[PDB]
Amino acid sequence: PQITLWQRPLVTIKIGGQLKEALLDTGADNTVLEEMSLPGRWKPKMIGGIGGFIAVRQYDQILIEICGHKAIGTVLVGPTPVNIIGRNLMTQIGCTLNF
Amino acid sequence: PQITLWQRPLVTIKIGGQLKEALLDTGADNTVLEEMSLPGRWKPKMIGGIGGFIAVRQYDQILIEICGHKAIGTVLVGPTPVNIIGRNLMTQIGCTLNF
Ligand SMILES: Cc1c(O)cccc1C(=O)N[C@@H](CSc1ccccc1)[C@H](O)CN1C[C@H]2CCCC[C@H]2C[C@H]1C(=O)NC(C)(C)C
Repeated sequence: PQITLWQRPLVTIKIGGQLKEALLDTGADNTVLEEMSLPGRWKPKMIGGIGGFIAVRQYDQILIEICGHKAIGTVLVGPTPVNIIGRNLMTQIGCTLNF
Repeated sequence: PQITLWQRPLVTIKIGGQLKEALLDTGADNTVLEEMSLPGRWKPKMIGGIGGFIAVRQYDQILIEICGHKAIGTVLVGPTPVNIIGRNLMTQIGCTLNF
């Protein structure tokens, strides 16, 4: 698909058996989901946004299905107000910016 | 231009006679630049990212050249660690996401 940017680029994701909506976010290095429980061990991480920092849990090698495309990667979980798909996962689904 | 997402999608901008690098940011509704002086009056605005909120100055009808494409729009100025080109200006330069 081509997605124009007149509205937020929200897509449906399936992760750990759950369906969510997530924002395709070229400005995010990382993928950040709201609180959910996930398989494997994790490590603590601080990530900086625009207003300051949040604490997250880093899960590696997590399966995510983004708009019907499977990707495996690092997913951070914590108190973000919107689910964010970052560049780490967009590269895996062949996602480009164009003009 | 096709831009892939293996690295940050940084482009060169010209605004207020100055050259800056800015991130093409599909996850930003608005355009936010580091501290700089700008024409016309402004209004105070609060914007919220990950980590919380920052205070900015909102300037309307500001000319910006993004990767050589002219756009006119709202530019927010304040303590962001990175210049961000948001959707409001991306739409003006014909910028899409694709996969
Ligand atoms: C800049 C901006 C607006 O003008 C309007 C609405 C949101 C935002 C905003 O902060 N957007 C952010 C997503 S986080 C987000 C939060 C709320 C709603 C939607 C997205 C950016 O797209 C990403 N954003 C761009 C940039 C913001 C300035 C500081 C450094 C990066 C931080 C990076 C970021 O947060 N990365 C994470 C891995 C932590 C997710």
